[PDB]
Amino acid sequence: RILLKILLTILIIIALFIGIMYFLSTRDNVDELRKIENKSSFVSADNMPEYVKGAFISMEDERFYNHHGFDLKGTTRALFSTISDRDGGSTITQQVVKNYFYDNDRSFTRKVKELFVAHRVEKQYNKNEILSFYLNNIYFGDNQYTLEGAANHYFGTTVNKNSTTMSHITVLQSAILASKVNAPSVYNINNMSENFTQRVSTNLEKMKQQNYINETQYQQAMSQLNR
Repeated sequence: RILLKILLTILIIIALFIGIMYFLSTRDNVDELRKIENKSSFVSADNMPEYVKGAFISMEDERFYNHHGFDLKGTTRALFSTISDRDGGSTITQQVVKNYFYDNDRSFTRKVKELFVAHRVEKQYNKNEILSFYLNNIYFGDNQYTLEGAANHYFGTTVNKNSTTMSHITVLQSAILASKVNAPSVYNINNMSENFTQRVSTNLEKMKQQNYINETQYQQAMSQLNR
C-alpha cells in the first residue's frame, strides 16, 4: 500500500509542476489581438465570405465555434496520431496564441503555458474575432502574414465580401490557403507538388462535407484547379 501513495507524491508533484506553469502564463498579456487588429493589411471575419472562413475552419477545426477554445478529445487523438502518423489537432485558437507568444521555440512545457493562454482569450474575445486574429497573423507563401497580405500578392483578389477593387475571392483559391497555414516551405504556392495538389481537394471536400459550400460551387473549384 505504501506504493500506492508514492504514486500520489509523483502525481501531486506533476500536479504542482503544472501549477507553476500557470504562474508563468502571467508575464504575457491578452491585449495584442487589438494591436494585431491593426496592421499594414487588415480585415475582419464578419466582413468576409463565409466560404473563405470555412476554408480554414473545416480544415483546422471542423467545429470551431462549438469548442470553448479546446478540442480535448480531438486534440488528444491528435497528439495520439502525431506519434502514430506524423501527420489540427490543435484548433484555431491556440494556433494564434502560438504564433502570438512563442514563434521561435517548440516544447511541451510551451505546449502547456499555451493552453492557459487559451482560457484567457475566449473569455476576452468573441469566437469571430479570434478567428480573424488568426488569419491576419500567420505565414503565407512569400513574406505575408495576414490573409489579405497574400490575397493580392498571389490571387490579386479580395477576401472582402464588400471589395469592389481587386476581384472577388474564389473558392478554388481558398483551400490553397488552408494549405498555406503550414504549407511553407517545402510546398510552394507558385510551383506545387503532386501530394501538394492532394490536400486542398481534401480541404475543399470538408467545406463541402461540413457544407460551408453547396455542391455546385465545388466542381467549379474541382475543374479550374486541374489545368
